[PDB]
Order: sequence, then C-alpha cells, then structure tokens
Amino acid sequence: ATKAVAVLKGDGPVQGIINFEQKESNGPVKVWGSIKGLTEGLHGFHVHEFGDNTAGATSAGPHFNPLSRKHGGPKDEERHVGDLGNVTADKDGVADVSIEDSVISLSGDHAIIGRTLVVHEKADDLGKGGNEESTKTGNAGSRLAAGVIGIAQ
Amino acid sequence: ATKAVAVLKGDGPVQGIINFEQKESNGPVKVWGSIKGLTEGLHGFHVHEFGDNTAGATSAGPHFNPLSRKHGGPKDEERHVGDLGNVTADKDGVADVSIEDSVISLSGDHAIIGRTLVVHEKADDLGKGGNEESTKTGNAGSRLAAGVIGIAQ
Ligand SMILES: [Cu+]
Ligand SMILES: [Cu+]
Ligand SMILES: [Zn+2]
Ligand SMILES: [Zn+2]
Repeated sequence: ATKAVAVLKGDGPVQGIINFEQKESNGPVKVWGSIKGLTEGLHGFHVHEFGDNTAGATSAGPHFNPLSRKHGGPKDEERHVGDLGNVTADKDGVADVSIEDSVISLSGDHAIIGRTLVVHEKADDLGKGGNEESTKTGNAGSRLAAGVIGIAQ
Repeated sequence: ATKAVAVLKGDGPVQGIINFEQKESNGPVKVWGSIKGLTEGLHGFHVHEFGDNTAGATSAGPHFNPLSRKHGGPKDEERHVGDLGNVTADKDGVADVSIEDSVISLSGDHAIIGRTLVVHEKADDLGKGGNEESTKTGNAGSRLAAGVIGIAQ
C-alpha cells in the first residue's frame, strides 16, 4: 500500500493530522484523522494545487484541477480532483475525518503528493450556490489551516 | 521547468524558505533561498525520506536513500540521494543557500517532492568522519528545522 500525511496548521487554533492510505494505485484513497479548533458544523475540505506555504495557505493556489473542470462535490463527475467536499466538526470543535475518494490518488502524474490540504472557514456548497464562485470554490470562505501532503510510511 | 519549495520551521528560531527549480527532467536542480536563526558555521542539509511532519523533523525518517548507498557529500559518487551537504550561516546566523545538484530530481519515481528538507545543528562531515555514524548521518546532530517539499507555481 501507499500512504501520505498532512499536518494542518494556520494562524488561528485550527490544527490536525490527516492520513491518506491507498491500498492499490488504481484504488480509492482513504482519508482520516482529527482536526480540532473548528467551529461546529461543515467546513470545506480540498486539495489545492501548490505545496507552497510561503504566504501561508494563500500561496497554495486554487483547487487542484488537472482535468480543467468546474467545482463540484466529491460525488459529482463534474468536479475538481481536489474536491473532497466537507468535513464536520462536533460540538467540541473536533472533526473526526473519515472520507473515501476514488478520484484523488497518491501516485501518478495527477498525485496529490506535494500539494496542499486546506480546511476552510465555511461549508462547501458543492457547486449548488447559483453563482460563479460556487462553481470555482464552493463558497467555502477563508483558509483556516493547511498542510503540504507528504509521503508517509 | 518544474518548481518546488520548502518552508523550514521547527521548535526554535531556525526558519527559512528554500526553492527548487529543474529546467529539464534529466537536468540538474537549482536549490536556493535563505535560512535564519542558525549558529555561525556549517549545518548539515538533507532531504529525508518521509514528508511526515507529525513529530516535526523527527518523523521524516532517515536521509532519502532509494539506491541503498552510504552517506556522503553531494559531490561524492557514494551518497544518499538526499545528501545536499552543508549550508553556511554567517555571523548574523543567516545562511544564503545556492546549490546545484544533479542527483536529486523533482520528477520520476525517486522525486524528492513530498519528502522533507531538514537543516541540522552541526556540520555534516560528508561521510569522512571515520565512524559508523558518519556513513549514516554525517554526524550532523539534531534536526533544527524542516519542511515538506511541495510543488510550486
Ligand atoms: Cu480549499
Ligand atoms: Cu538530515
Ligand atoms: Zn473545487
Ligand atoms: Zn546521507
């Protein structure tokens, strides 16, 4: 199997460790971990194009989009590769993340290795907001914490 | 061209930004930037295998060594792929980094993308120390700051 990890950090209290596991290179990627310090409810959760934290999460660029599609939810065919949807924080501000995605990969020329995982201020509307921003960013708001996705064992 | 970047941070004052650029996939990588907060003198500078920052630099594992060789300096045939030698801090604690290397790559199956760049407390003896530790780590001592190597624009 192949594995990766991202340590999420930002200017505020939001932080966590997200693990990626891919049993087979043709297979789904399991994404799991704990993010704390979040407001209760939904938060946009995306892989952004660049593993560049020189200006914090801002320098990460847009959602990772090698197929040049519009923004969607992870279940949509029309989505960015980076569109992992939302994660949900409980009443104590903890998101016990558990996602399985068949579009992202840890290998190949479209790998998310070396790119940036971002958790956002607000819910990702999954492209259903009826404006141009919805089909670009999902209206998820600011970037609360980010981490470069690294090779793990 | 292919570009990457690592933002070095740690538990102490040591921090910096190191850029990577590779014009051709079978050509050299230019490595440049700045590191501050260092003691004056030589500091070991390596790519470690894993981009796992969950325990800071400690979780990055050993020097990246896909070809199973002994530790050396960058200009030695016998070296780890990750062996980038020493950077030099001036009297103000600032190391201005300007390296060209033809062993590391930003692409291919042994790419350093998603792995960890680490700056160390002591000089790297470049494998010439004449003890077991020399041919493993170069006696570079503790890891002062580290960053996962990410894809840059
Ligand atoms: Cu995002
Ligand atoms: Cu090292
Ligand atoms: Zn998107
Ligand atoms: Zn080495």
